[PDB]
Amino acid sequence: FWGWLNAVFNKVDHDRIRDVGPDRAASEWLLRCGAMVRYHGQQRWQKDYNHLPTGPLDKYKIQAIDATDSCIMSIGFDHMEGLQYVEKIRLCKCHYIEDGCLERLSQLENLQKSMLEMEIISCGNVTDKGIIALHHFRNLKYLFLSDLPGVKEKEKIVQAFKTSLPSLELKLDLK
Ligand SMILES: [Mg+2]
Repeated sequence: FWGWLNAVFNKVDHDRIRDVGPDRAASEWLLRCGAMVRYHGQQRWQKDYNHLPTGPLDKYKIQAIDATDSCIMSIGFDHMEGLQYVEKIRLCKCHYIEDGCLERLSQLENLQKSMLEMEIISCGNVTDKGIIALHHFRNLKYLFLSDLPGVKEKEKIVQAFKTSLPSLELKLDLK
């Protein structure tokens, strides 16, 4: 219904993966959902889906992800599985991101190593539960929560992190 496309765009094309390998596949899913990515090695952000590197075989790993105004959703997070090197993620004004998404991510082993830096800005459906789940990123050096109206017991988050990730810089920007 006037938006089935969301399912089409979030579909996971395991064939494509196995062909051109996870990072490439995940860059197509992302940019086609109005996200951007940045490969280890470059300063340029990939932002135009049609300009994606389609030659230099299998050298581009994904390192930072910017979902602003994006239409990604958890039925598609299988794209995030075989990603070895992701260090940054920014989620901002993404309507369909919420607690379930944050769980799924925070349970991706490959990401639990690689992640250093996360920001959740202005995503209305996320909550305290979703946030706390983020402790499983054992290497997370910094995490910015801003404009998250679904988050209530802030202070209690600050504690959980204080204990389970003692040296995480934890910028807050909450009501
Ligand atoms: Mg966008």
